[PDB]
Amino acid sequence: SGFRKMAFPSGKVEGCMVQVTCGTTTLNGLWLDDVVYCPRHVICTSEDMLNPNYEDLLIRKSNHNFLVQAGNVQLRVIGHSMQNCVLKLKVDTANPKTPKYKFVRIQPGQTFSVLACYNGSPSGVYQCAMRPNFTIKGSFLNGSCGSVGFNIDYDCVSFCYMHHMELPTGVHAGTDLEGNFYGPFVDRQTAQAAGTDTTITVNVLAWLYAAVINGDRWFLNRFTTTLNDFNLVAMKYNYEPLTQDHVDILGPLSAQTGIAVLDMCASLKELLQNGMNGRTILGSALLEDEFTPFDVVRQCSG
Amino acid sequence: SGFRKMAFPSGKVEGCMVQVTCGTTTLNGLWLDDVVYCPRHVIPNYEDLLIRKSNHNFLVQAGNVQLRVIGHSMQNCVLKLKVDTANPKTPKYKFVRIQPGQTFSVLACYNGSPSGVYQCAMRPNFTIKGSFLNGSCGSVGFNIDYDCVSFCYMHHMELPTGVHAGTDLEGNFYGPFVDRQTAQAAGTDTTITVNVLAWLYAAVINGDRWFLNRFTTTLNDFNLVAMKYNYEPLTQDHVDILGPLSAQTGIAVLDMCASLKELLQNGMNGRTILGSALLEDEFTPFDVVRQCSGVTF
Ligand SMILES: CN1CCc2ccc(Cl)cc2[C@@H]1C(=O)Nc1cncc2ccccc12
Ligand SMILES: [Cl-]
Repeated sequence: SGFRKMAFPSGKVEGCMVQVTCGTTTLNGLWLDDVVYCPRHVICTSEDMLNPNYEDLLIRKSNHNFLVQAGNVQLRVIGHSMQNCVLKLKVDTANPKTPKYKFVRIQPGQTFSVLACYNGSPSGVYQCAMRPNFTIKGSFLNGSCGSVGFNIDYDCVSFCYMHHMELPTGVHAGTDLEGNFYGPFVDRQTAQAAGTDTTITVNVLAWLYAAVINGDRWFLNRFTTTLNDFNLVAMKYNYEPLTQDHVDILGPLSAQTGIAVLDMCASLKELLQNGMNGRTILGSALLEDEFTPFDVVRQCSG
Repeated sequence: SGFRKMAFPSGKVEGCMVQVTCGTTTLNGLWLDDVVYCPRHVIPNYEDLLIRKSNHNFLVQAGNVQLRVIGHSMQNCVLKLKVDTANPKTPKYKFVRIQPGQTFSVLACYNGSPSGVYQCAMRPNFTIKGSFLNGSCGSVGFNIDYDCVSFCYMHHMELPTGVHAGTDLEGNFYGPFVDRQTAQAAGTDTTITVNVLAWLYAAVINGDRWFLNRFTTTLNDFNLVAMKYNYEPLTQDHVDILGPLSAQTGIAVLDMCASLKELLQNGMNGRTILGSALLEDEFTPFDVVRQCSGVTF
């Protein structure tokens, strides 16, 4: 029993965290095999942040301009290339701690663990979700650039996020490990704003199923709903539209608890109308949306 | 910016997780140097049950490597299994017993394999509100102090309310619990007052000031109110511990206490503090400083 916000064990990722210095800028890199991946904004100066030409800045750099530190060991850069917003630094040593890994691009609503690092040193691990507006609500200070998001399903680390910047609202923007940003963001100091955030409906329903599995049924009702009627109500509370794919994804949890997805949708509709009335669901007074259907099954079974 | 429930990097502890099998029971062990520590319930008169066991009855597995047991001893509710091989991945470590209100990271394991890491606090009732299924017994709680892992918890059991009970690494239980299937209940829980205040300072640091007021309070008046809401008494030591956060935000500890006093009597009124509609009590004053300054391990 119990439901906690749970992160994947960070060990396999800690073994890949290095410090990358270019000029005055110092951030984190991901050392996998003989490549160190880091945000390309490490090559930017003070006046090269509003409108930087990264191809122009990178052509002026040599291998010895990039200082890479793995613990107390200075790694030798033997090549450099840029792939979208990520800088790939070829090094003369393959990381012996390189785990089995994949580069995966995630969709909004997906969750992942973040190993927050400063100067190539891991300081903390937390779980978070890709928000529907493509931002993440992380805990990041200056120097956290290059910190990574991942999932460790089985023995393979799926890298899905590299932290790049903080938006004016305190939310964070970054890229997949191929340098492609999530959302309409660019790696420049220009006026950028996160789109209006919405609640990840499929995740709230999954978390309501997790509560049913843990013996919490106070919120259940005798009603069901059509998918269209649920979406008309959900939209009014800034909830993401629930698609047929989401209903199908919730199938195993529906079978395990005996509560049809559209029946749980009716509980959610009612919670949205009434609030909690001093009650909590899984120790929370708000509807939690950062647990996917896959997370609920994993935590409530193995 | 941002405030998350953050755990210590679990890497140093992952290298120590092994699987311990005795008869039909399989749980986790902590392999430090040439000793594997695990709950004694893996084997009730525990001295009588242990005297009937031989070294070869305990199967210890480190990944796909069987560790041979060369000795066994019991220290309170922990079984110490002497192994032939010293763990090469043994970090710098200490065994520390924590106080209720202190936080730590839990590396949940099933069959000697780490599956998740989460942060939690030792409740004032000595239980942890964890997340554990069958096979999690032997999972450990820890803090990281520079490069030294302070082991503070070993998971033993789940109470009927879904909360958890365990011991320090010397086998001494946290709370009035015993390691057997019997009628055991967690005491009435209380809110960790010093941690709520620290989390209110973390909210101020993140730009959340709606709950601040012009008022202050005496420590005695605050404790008379806090006792009415099932909050732990705030001591002078707590006030002193909150000193750096008070200096950093310019809000005196007793001034923040009057904000907590108004929050207890009046509620949040549809508002949230750090994305929460409840007062969070599982972040200590040190956790807030560490997360709002950036300490690395
Ligand atoms: C240092 N510069 C600032 C401007 C800028 C502009 C564009 C880009 Cl692509 C990156 C940056 C980085 C940055 O945002 N760093 C940060 C990343 N995450 C949390 C931060 C918390 C506070 C301060 C900076 C943070
Ligand atoms: Cl995805």
